[PDB]
This record gives sequence, structure tokens and C-alpha cells, in this order.
Amino acid sequence: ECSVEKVDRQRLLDQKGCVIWVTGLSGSGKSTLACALNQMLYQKGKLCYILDGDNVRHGLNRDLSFKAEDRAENIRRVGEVAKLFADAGIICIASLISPYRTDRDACRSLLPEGDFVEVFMDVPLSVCEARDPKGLYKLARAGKIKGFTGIDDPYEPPLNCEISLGREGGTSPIEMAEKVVGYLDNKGYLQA
Amino acid sequence: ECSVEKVDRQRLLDQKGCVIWVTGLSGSGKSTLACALNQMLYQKGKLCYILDGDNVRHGLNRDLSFKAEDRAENIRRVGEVAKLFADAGIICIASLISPYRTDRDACRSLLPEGDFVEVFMDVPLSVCEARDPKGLYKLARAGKIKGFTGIDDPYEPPLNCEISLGREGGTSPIEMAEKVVGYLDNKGYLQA
Ligand SMILES: Nc1ncnc2c1ncn2[C@@H]1O[C@H](COP(=O)(O)OS(=O)(=O)O)[C@@H](O)[C@H]1O
Ligand SMILES: Nc1ncnc2c1ncn2[C@@H]1O[C@H](COP(=O)(O)OS(=O)(=O)O)[C@@H](O)[C@H]1O
Repeated sequence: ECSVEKVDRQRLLDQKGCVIWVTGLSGSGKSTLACALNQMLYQKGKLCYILDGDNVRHGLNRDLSFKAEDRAENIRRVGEVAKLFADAGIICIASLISPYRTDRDACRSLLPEGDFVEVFMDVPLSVCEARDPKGLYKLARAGKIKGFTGIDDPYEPPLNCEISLGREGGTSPIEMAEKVVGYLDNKGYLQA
Repeated sequence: ECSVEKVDRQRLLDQKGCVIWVTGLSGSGKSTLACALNQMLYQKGKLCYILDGDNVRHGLNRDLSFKAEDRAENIRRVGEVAKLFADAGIICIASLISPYRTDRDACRSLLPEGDFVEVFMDVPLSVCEARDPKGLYKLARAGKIKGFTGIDDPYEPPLNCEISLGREGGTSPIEMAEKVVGYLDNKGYLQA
């Protein structure tokens, strides 16, 4: 143990470290929400870092597939990394499909109460598939991708998340980010 | 890709993200060097974070043993995590025995040239064993620990590290940290 503590890092950054865990089907707007939130927090002088499922999967998790056991390990490792970022005082935004409740719950358990903010992109499959920005649903339908979440692999929504976004429609990435920032501000995470 | 870039995070923190990779036998002073450096950088208003072999091994790497293949994975994952910290703009201090050259070299390869500073605690086994602060060498001699680095498992020193510390003796953790801080300062890593 070193003399420099988490509260020292928070004092330096004037914010509190935490994990914003963004979960949802492909196409539910996780990544655009993460980017909008990051931009908004940056402009307020707060330091964020995004752990994106796809990106981490080309580095730390390059060894993992999409078999259920590998998704569990993917989520577990991201959870541990996010905890480290939080301990460093960073507002860490994890954005992964993260389809299994038990695995997201395990990530929550790694952190002190209040430090893990589960954010659900509450968007139905039909809307996600109509967007299909990356053509993944198209690929899954054409049979190229087996066991695609929402098609032939399960997504289990959060039963008690802190924030639920996107259900209404005609709500923008920026408006949704504003809701998250408002929540963080009220919970006291935006000042030491 | 989000609009907020690494240079934006560096601008916010007034420093450059990097990996300070501290390697050496058990008892060579890695952890006291890491703590002294962290304290010193904190007092200068710079944000550091220490990834310590033992600690990470109770979380992210809780699944790994000390078999050579598991040490390789331990090092590989820490290298990827340290890269993320560097990308976040943090001065990331990795402090692991990290005994194999090929594995440390692989971590170096993950980063742009200049962003990985390999620091060797150049302290002979005999001095490390005389210190034996945690009683590990005692345990290895008594046979409790098989394949202990330096005893019955190999340590391969860096052939071309940026900084080599501790060989003289009567050099303190703080004096050694000062040398590292001087190097970082001169390389420009302590300002945006
Ligand atoms: N079978 C699949 N299901 C979902 N995503 C997949 C699949 N195969 C490849 N991918 C890709 O992997 C990305 C999702 O990765 P993650 O967010 O990390 O998933 S997770 O389920 O393990 O949390 C998708 O954007 C997509 O690009
Ligand atoms: N066989 C071993 N060799 C070295 N360290 C061990 C061994 N077994 C347990 N340990 C513990 O693990 C710590 C070292 O872990 P690491 O720094 O992560 O090692 S590394 O070789 O894989 O990089 C030691 O401080 C010690 O507490």
C-alpha cells in the first residue's frame, strides 16, 4: 500500500471514480450514448474513459470468442479493469452488450455501493434491427453470424438498474447523456 | 471513435500518458520505488496509477498461477491494461516481477515508441535474498514455494531498458524515484 489514496486522486481531479456500465442489444445506442456523455463530461472538466466491448476485444480480450463462457470472461475482465479505473479516480464508461445478468451483477459486486451505475439502453429488438448501423443483424439473418445476441442468443435485461434510457424514442444521444450527467451530478460524483 | 481524444485528456491533466514498466526479482525494491515515484508525481500535480503484480493477481488475474504460460498471460494482460491507462492520459506504473524478456518486449510493442519506459531494478539475488522483506525466499528455501523466480525459475534481465536502478547500493527509494522523475520530465511526459 502506497501513501497516495483514491481520495487523493479524486481531490486532484475534482470528481469521484465510478463505473458507468452501459448494457443493451447491438444497435440500442450504447456507443453514441457513451461518446455524448464523454464529450459532455470533458467539457465540464471531468475525466472519463470508455471501455468499449469491440475495442477491448482487440487487445486485452483478443483471446475471447462469443461462446457463453467467453462472454462471461469478457465481462468479468472488463468489470475488473473498470474497477481499477474507478480506483484511479476516473469516470469509467463500460459499453458492452453484456447480455447476462449474473455477469453484470458480478461486476457490480466488485465495487462499493453507489460506485456502479448500471445504465440500460431499453430499446426493443425491432428498433435495434431497423437501425442495424453496422449491418450485424443483416449478417445474422443471412446466416453469417451464429448465436447473435437477440436473434439466437439471449439478452437478459437488468431487473434493477439505476438508469433506463431510450424507451420513448425521439430522444437523442445528447439528451440521454444529459440525463446521465444529471444523475451523476446529483449523486455527488462530479466533485471531490 | 468518440470526439474526445488522448491529447484532450492530456491537455486536461497537463501530462502525457505512458507506461513505466518496473521489473526485477522479488525484494529488488520495485514496490518501494513505485510508491516513492507515485508520491513524488502526485505532489507535482500529476496523476499516476500503480498496477502491482500481487494486487492485480487478486482481481483481473485471479485465475492465473505461476506456471510459465500463466506468467506470460499475467504480463500480457497487465501490458494491455497499462496501454489503456496510458491512453487515458495516466502515468501508469506497472510493477511486476515480469521475468521473461519476450513478454516484456511484447508489452513494449503495444505502445508507440517513447511511451514505454522499462525500468530495471538491477539488484543481485544475494542482496534481494538478504532483504527478503516478505519472507518469500525463506519460504522457497524451506521448500514451500516451487519454481520461485531467481531460485528455481528464471529471471531474464532487460537488454536495453531506459532506466537501470539500484545497482550502487545506499541509494534510497526516494533518490531512485527522483531519477525516474528527472527522466520523465526531460522526455516531456510531465506536461501536455
Ligand atoms: N455472436 C455475436 N453476438 C454479438 N456480437 C458479436 C457476435 N459476434 C461478433 N460480434 C461483435 O462483437 C461486438 C460485441 O462485443 P461485446 O460487447 O464484448 O459482447 S459481449 O456479449 O461479450 O459483451 C458486436 O458489436 C459485434 O461487433
Ligand atoms: N513461484 C513464485 N514466484 C514468484 N512469486 C510468487 C510465486 N508464487 C507466489 N508468488 C507471489 O506472487 C508475487 C509475484 O507476482 P507477479 O509480480 O505477478 O509475478 S510475475 O512473474 O507473474 O510477473 C510475489 O510477490 C509473490 O508474492
